[PDB]
Amino acid sequence: NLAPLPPHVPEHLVFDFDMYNPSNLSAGVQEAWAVLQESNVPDLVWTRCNGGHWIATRGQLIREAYEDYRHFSSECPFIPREAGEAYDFIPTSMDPPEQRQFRALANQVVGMPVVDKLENRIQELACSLIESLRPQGQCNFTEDYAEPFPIRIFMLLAGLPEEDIPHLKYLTDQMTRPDGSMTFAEAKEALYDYLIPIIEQRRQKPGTDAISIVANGQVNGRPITSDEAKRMCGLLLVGGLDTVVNFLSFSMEFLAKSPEHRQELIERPERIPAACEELLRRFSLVADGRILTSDYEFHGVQLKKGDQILLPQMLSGLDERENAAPMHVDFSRQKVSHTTFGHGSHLCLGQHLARREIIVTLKEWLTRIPDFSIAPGAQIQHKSGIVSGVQALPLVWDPATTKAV
Ligand code: HEM
Ligand SMILES: CC1(C)[C@@H]2CC[C@@]1(C)C(=O)C2
Ligand SMILES: [K+]
Repeated sequence: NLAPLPPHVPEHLVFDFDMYNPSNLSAGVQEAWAVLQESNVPDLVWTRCNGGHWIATRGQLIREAYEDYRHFSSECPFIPREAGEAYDFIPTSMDPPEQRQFRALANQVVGMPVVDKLENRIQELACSLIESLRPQGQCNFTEDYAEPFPIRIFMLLAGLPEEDIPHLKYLTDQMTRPDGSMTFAEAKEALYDYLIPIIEQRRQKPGTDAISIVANGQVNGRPITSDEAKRMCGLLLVGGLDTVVNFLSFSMEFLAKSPEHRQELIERPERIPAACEELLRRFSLVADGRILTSDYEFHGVQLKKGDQILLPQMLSGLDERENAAPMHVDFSRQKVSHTTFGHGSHLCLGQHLARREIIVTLKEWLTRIPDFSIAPGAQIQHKSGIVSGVQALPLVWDPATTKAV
């Protein structure tokens, strides 16, 4: 359904891309979004889909807009507008300087020093899950590893019950890839309703789990409010439950389809961190955006106050102007340019946890299960949204080719 073209938008800038159901999704979600970078598409276009909004298609524009928070506000960061308007997570819905006190508090719970302390725990959980799968000769990778590995690490960090995972994971997905059974507001309210009594319990108490630390943090010379805590904790849960979870599946699908790349890392382990970075570029997966605070001419295009602009983090590293042969995976790529973790003041706080989870997975998977493939005749289906994902990833292998460590 196409929203009527607003009178300020020139007809030659129209390109009706649907971010929740892109036309060429069957080729792969990154491929479907990369259609925006074909020779027929300008660098700044208007889609009539999803209520109508701008899209910037190039790394240069995406970086520029994410630096200019004065014009491009994070107050309404999701499309469609009703989702962006309800969106009140902290720190993302705030801009500088207000945002910074909350970023600093979130860094106490997910920052590099926290991640470094978690090294053995992350290692143990990967090794144990993978060893349990190893002799079986098959798995449903999404449910058998991609979900429980990062999610259980997050639930440990947050001190939340593993039994709550199915419910919380379903709710988070409604905010990024809704199935239509819940509104954005309904899903967010349910997440908040879950967190409210937990936060009340952990406030004015000495817990050192992530929720306790957030709930007892001091911001702006006073205790954080219950409401501020809930808005932060909800965002941490969405990050924990719907980011790495999807990325691992894109990466493992690629490795299943590309034996030469598996061989590269099995036989050259110190290449894994570089490989991680290249996969983060090639299988980038996030796309949110901003709202115009004022009428503004941007690269000759008249943007109106209140217009939404989608600034897909996914697209910068896929841009030929940032990386030659962008769809090729080259673990020896000379400069790996991307904005996979975002750009500007909102740059991902979870990035260190993410990289550790990815690197540990690559090393510990290929050590035990060096040779695997997609189940014969399976068609892998992707799904698109604020965060994109893989519907299912059935893998098979000969257990005789595996190694118990
Ligand atoms: C592959 C993994 C991940 C990717 C690709 C990713 C991507 C991103 C992106 C693109 C942004 C900026 C969004 C914007 O500017 O509107 C962001 C912000 C953020 N991420 Fe990550 N993320 C990942 C993992 C995580 C994890 C594991 C957590 C927490 C456990 C997390 C927590 C956050 C938080 C709290 C912000 C908000 C920062 C702010 O607004 O100041 N992320 N992430
Ligand atoms: C865009 C994001 C990946 C970033 C962290 C979780 C997410 C869905 C947000 O709402 C901000
Ligand atoms: K909002």
